[PDB]
Amino acid sequence: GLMQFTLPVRLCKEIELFHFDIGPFENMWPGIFVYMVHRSCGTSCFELEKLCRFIMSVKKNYRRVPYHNWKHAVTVAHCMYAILQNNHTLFTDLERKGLLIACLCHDLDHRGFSNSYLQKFDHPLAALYSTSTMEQHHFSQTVSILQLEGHNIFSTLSSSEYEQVLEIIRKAIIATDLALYFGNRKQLEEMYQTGSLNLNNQSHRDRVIGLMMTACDLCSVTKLWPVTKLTANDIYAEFWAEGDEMKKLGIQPIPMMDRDKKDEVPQGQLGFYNAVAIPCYTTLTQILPPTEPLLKACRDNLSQWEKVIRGEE
Ligand SMILES: Cc1cnc(C[S@@](=O)c2nc3ccc4ncsc4c3[nH]2)c(C)c1OC(C)C
Ligand SMILES: [Mg+2]
Ligand SMILES: [Zn+2]
Repeated sequence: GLMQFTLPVRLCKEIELFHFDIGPFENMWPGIFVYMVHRSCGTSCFELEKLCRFIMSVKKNYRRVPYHNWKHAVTVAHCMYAILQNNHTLFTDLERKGLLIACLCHDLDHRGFSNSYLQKFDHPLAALYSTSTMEQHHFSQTVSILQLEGHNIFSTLSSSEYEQVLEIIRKAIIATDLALYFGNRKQLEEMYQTGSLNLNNQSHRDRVIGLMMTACDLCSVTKLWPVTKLTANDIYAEFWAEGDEMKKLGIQPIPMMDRDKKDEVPQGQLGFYNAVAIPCYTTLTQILPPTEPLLKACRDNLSQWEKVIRGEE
């Protein structure tokens, strides 16, 4: 109860910033997450024995893939922590509890392959879940881990609070299906511009939580340039392996996944920042003004990718 987690001074300071990198020491990531839960939620939100056993089961159910791994889970949870801390009064106690856990769990048991590859492969998960295939798997895995003896971190919530937090987590994890992001941001863009956006409207909150999840999930593009660039290597290592597996099924992959088109990466990154990243953090910065540093970081990184094309790096 009186047991805080405490980080070294550089981490204590930098963890509060949107662009914090969690570092290469895996054995500190659990404590970094607990630290974030304690400051974001309170030292009473979770029984420490049950939270620590939840964190270690979640870690075990992430695989050794180049990008969609345990480090990504903790990184995405840190971005969410930064959003919640800079927007203190806007979120309920249940939402703060649920969203950090949703981020930690959002890619549980990822295999390093897109929904599209599962469908073309004819993977069993694609028969069980026709859309948001991996994302429904991730939520399924989250529920399974919550139901292990000793792993129910939500046990001290009332019946209705428990149903509300699982519903927050489910929507939050489904929203990380990027195929749903485009329509979600268009709607939010319309509602903000016509003035109809209303954070007391549950269907509006859902949409805003949806965009926060996309923003945390894409946060690789909001780091300092050297983190952004080195993370892109891991992203393309998964994508190119998937492209290799498409070719094995006798399907030419899209250029994004074809390692034979490495050359076009800088131009592909431009389209991505223009089509997805910038619109995302722009609409988020309109709805949640204190998240502006993410939009500034993203634009800085667009400019770094522009310089790569121009041969300046
Ligand atoms: C953070 C991040 C960084 N990079 C990417 C890849 S996106 O930049 C991209 N789009 C294209 C289109 C054509 C193309 N030809 C050769 S590489 C390449 C591309 N890379 C994604 C998808 C990303 O987000 C995924 C995690 C969804
Ligand atoms: Mg995912
Ligand atoms: Zn993710």
